[PDB]
Amino acid sequence: SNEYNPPLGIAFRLCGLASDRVLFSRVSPSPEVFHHPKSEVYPDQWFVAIPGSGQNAGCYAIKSKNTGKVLFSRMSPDPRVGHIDGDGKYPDNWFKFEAGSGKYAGYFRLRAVASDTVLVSRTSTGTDTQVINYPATSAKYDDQYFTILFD
Ligand SMILES: OC[C@H]1O[C@@H](O[C@H]2[C@H](O)[C@@H](O)[C@@H](O)O[C@@H]2CO)[C@H](O)[C@@H](O)[C@H]1O
Ligand SMILES: OC[C@H]1O[C@@H](O[C@H]2[C@H](O)[C@@H](O)[C@@H](O)O[C@@H]2CO)[C@H](O)[C@@H](O)[C@H]1O
Ligand SMILES: OC[C@H]1O[C@@H](O[C@H]2[C@H](O)[C@@H](O)[C@@H](O)O[C@@H]2CO)[C@H](O)[C@@H](O)[C@H]1O
Repeated sequence: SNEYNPPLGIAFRLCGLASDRVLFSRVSPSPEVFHHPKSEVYPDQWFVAIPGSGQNAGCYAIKSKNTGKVLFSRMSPDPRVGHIDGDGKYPDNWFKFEAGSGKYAGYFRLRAVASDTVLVSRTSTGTDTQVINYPATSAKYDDQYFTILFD
């Protein structure tokens, strides 16, 4: 239940509900993977969805149009959230977009099934831990919800 399907063949930004910031992937400067206020649109904020197959049917890899890298989410090693080359070669590259309901209609969590984690974008901690992950089979918070933007 609760599968969300992003559009294919069009780039999008991923904006956090709690943070009003969009994810990004760049090779420089550091940090390479972080988030940015949504009012400022930059080339590192654009991603496409790569459909999965087999046990990953209904999941997607999140591929940067800016670096070519896909996002990952894992419990260890550090860093727990980042990016890596390819088109989803590793299990922790495969996300179920887990559809929200109620106040979260329109939004989804980004659940890395293989690591049992969800992505987080928040402003309630210092910058070193504003973009991170959290166990997926645990409490839900607004900072785990994202939506797709085309501007
Ligand atoms: O889309 C991300 C933009 O980030 C801007 O740099 C940020 C940086 O990420 C942050 O760590 C801090 O230093 O503030 C910077 C300025 O807002 C880049 O300037 C911009 O080009 C984008 O990469
Ligand atoms: O999908 C990500 C994979 O990352 C691999 O670790 C990388 C690490 O992220 C990077 O910083 C550098 O140290 O190279 C490592 C090896 O490619 C993990 O080994 C793999 O299991 C995935 O998590
Ligand atoms: O949705 C993420 C939640 O994170 C919780 O904070 C964690 C934090 O991420 C971790 O680094 C460590 O400090 O443990 C904290 C408590 O589990 C927040 O409590 C919650 O509000 C969300 O932000």
